[PDB]
Amino acid sequence: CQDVVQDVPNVDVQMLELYDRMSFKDIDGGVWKQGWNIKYDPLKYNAHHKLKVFVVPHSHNDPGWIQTFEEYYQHDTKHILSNALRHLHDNPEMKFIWAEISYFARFYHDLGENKKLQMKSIVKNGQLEFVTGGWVMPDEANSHWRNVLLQLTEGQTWLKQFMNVTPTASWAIDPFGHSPTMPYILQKSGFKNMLIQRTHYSVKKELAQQRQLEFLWRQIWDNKGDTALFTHMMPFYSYDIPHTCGPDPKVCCQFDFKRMGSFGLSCPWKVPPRTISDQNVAARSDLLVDQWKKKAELYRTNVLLIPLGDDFRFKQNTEWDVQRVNYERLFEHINSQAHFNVQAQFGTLQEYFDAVHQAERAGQAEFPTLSGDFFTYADRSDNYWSGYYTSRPYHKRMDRVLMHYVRAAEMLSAWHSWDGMARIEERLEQARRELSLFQHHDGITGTAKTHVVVDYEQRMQEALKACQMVMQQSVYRLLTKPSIYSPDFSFSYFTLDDSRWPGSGVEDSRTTIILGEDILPSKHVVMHNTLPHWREQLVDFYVSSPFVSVTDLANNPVEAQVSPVWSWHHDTLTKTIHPQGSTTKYRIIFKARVPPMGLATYVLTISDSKPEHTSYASNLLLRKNPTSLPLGQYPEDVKFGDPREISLRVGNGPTLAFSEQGLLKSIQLTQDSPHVPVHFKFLKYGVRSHGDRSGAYLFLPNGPASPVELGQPVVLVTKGKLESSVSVGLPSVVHQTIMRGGAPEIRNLVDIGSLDNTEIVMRLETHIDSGDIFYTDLNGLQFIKRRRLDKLPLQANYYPIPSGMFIEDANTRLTLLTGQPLGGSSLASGELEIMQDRRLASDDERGLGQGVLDNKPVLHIYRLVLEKVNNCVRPSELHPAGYLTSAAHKASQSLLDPLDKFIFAENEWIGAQGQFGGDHPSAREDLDVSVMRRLTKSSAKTQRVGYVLHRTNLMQCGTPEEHTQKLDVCHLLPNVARCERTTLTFLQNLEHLDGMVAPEVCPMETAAYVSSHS
Ligand SMILES: *[C@@H]1[C@@H](N)[C@H](CO)[C@@H](O)[C@H](O)[C@@H]1O
Ligand SMILES: [Zn+2]
Repeated sequence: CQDVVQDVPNVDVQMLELYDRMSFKDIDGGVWKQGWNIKYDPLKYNAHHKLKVFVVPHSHNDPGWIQTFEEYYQHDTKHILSNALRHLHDNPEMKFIWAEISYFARFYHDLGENKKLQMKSIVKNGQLEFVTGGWVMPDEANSHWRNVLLQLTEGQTWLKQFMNVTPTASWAIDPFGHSPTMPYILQKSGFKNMLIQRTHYSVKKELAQQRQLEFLWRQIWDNKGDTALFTHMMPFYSYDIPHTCGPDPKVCCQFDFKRMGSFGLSCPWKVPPRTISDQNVAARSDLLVDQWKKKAELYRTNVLLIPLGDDFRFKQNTEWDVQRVNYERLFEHINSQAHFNVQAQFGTLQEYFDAVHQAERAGQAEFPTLSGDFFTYADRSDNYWSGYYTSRPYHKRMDRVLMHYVRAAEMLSAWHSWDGMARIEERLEQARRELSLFQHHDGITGTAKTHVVVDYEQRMQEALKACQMVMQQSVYRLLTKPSIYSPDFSFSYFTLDDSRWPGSGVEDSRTTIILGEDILPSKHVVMHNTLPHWREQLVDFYVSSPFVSVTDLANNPVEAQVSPVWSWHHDTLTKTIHPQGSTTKYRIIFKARVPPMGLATYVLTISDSKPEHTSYASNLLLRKNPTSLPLGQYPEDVKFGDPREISLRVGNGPTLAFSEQGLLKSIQLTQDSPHVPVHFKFLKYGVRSHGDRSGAYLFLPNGPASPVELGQPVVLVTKGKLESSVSVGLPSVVHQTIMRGGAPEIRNLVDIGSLDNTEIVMRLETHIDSGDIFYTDLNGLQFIKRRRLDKLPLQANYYPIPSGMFIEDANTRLTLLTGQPLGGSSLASGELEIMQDRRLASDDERGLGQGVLDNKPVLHIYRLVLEKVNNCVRPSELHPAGYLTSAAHKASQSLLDPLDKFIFAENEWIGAQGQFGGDHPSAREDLDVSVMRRLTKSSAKTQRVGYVLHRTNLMQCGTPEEHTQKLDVCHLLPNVARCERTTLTFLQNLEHLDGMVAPEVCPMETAAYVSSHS
């Protein structure tokens, strides 16, 4: 394995280093407003060195944005694809590229048998070429890598089955900035080339100046270069026709032949296109070839890419005719006139890349190496697109919940073949496709119209219910004696209990387990652990009595804690946000021990009084002028006090101190160690009254964030042997700190209400001497070094926080792990901050045509890890990556893939078993089974199961990693006949593995295996 810590890769372009050097000046460059007046040597071209030009027709189709998926399909996309089929069939020289398989699959399954055959034929002959072949063209900022891979796999599996093609060139023209997670996944999925568009206008200029727009994009830690994928960055402001022919959009617009005649479109530069004729073709070709030769100056080969398309183009037969016929007349003239030394024709994306690599192999070009990312994007002036890192945070949190439910449903159902009557495959395909659709760059981004967000939310809710149904059927099968198991595939054997989604303060929908001495004295509950190592996590359930004891199914007692059930309410008289105690339901809390990829059964039993192994939390309400606060049967009276500083410690874990406003102020790691200052604060950003307004995309704050008036908020302290918390009712946020014996859990119930033109930020203030350095993750896969730049505006120093962020000095690190993607920064030494929600009255003029005024309450979750790092082996000061510690990685896993909880639905579970997976290997802590998916239906003679293994890299801190077992996924299921390493989509066998053993992967590497079974 490569060492990803000690050796710094040597690349031509390192984006953090380039950012530190760049001036980011926003100068008027002339017709190319953000570049310069390009010159070329006309003698560059001659009969022996021609420019080869590929004009690549395309249509950008959003699977939800202004319309829903289904509205766009019926009004636009089905007509685009119907006209593509007819025009390409009729015109063999015409070409077209297609990205979004969600739409293509919808279209193809509505075709009659003869039209399916004609479609297969224009794909087989290469006229219609799929690019990327994902379900969508995903967001690259907020998306988890697991869901990027899921949607790629959904689209590519469909294309292999129905079109017998697997794209090797990727096309990503609209996401708002670009991540190196994409070449990471694409290069491990058979790709050879990718194309990107939305990068900072000042990056496009800097790379263009050096002809570094085409580069071998490697990962930031990759010293050897085997991760590298050839990348083409488009040079200009847009992918529309005015910005794709060359640098002068006034000229290029005249070659968008839809902008004349009866289509109702026009050129903003006020020179219309003209029909190409014998009379004008020389004059028109003079201007067009001059644009092409200017664009070709920015690249290193004599092969030029000219996209020809725009949003939902090629909808009408007449548009295909007007574009094709006028371009054919131009090609006929140019190719026939030696003085141009051009060969121009319609082409596809793969044809372009094939021709470039042929030029490279002929010695025309040696391409530069590049590492880094392309965040945060700006398309103009100070208009940085960091708003969408936070917009519609309810759905951003829902994405992470559904990610986990899909993983858990696929894994729990994978252990067996299912009869078709169980409809397992149907439910899992529905859930995979709804989650895949949401990865679209108007889905998870929060940039769609309100009614389209409602469609995404309804789809995801269906997907969650489908996963729940698969999971509970699977648990009943895995834990019922075979002598008894006789399933009804429609029946609910278990209900799922989820404490963190939507959250009881958001939707009070948790099931209360109703126990009674002389009716239902006990209930079985089951925990699932999707991670491939033993886990011992606190779990909670709602129960109808506080007098409840826990056992394992073998009747061994389990230590438990009972806490009241609290909810928070506005008082209209006092404006105070105050807690109310339930007199009817209580929380039972205990430690579940669950095998790797396994199940564990417990029993909850009622008694008439305090049982032997159940303790009761104390509750202190800190508020002047207390009113009484009853808790029904709960045996401990609430205590009252005036606001004051509080300290808590659970187990031998850290001691936390809180302010009289219930906000953290210090962490002490051990009895002996210093009280380390760590302050939580809430601030507000506003919007500019004059000049450019924030909206769903853009973050344009009116200066630094302002302190928020908290008043004298009500603080509730629940102190237990197993779990303690401090909760405070702040304006717009119920803020909780929860302690279970290690890194605290932070929960924010965020309700921005009617606070128009407000962004709520949560900030941490420390004395960590971080300077200008901080670290944020990319897609939950890797941590990238950031440098705060005072030469850029505040909004430019905001980055996506898809799963975590940290600051550190030589001695101390503070990491904040997230259960949802949000925008964040370190705007000063020792600080971290992360946006909670944003409510914007204005549109930001990027096409959505609305602000963000559809906010709803959301429960955000976090872990906060303070650690000493002076004994850790850290990368050198030049390394562009950072790595989590073991504790921070485990804390992230606790947020993203918690234990699943199941409540048995009926009164008696005949044949209940205690455990599943007790002899599953418990793998080393840096290894995950990111995916386990049965790939075959029950009718297949050879069953196939696919696994995606990911090995992260964790900082070595002198703590030797104790006894762990070798995980060979090929031997998890019996009767293995073959084990293959495959592409990550499972579509190509790369290696028939010695001994049917799936080897463990290297740090920072992801591998796919498929086991076949007789
Ligand atoms: C591409 C972009 N023009 C929009 C933002 O400006 C985007 O939200 C939408 O997906 C469109 O296709
Ligand atoms: Zn789009």
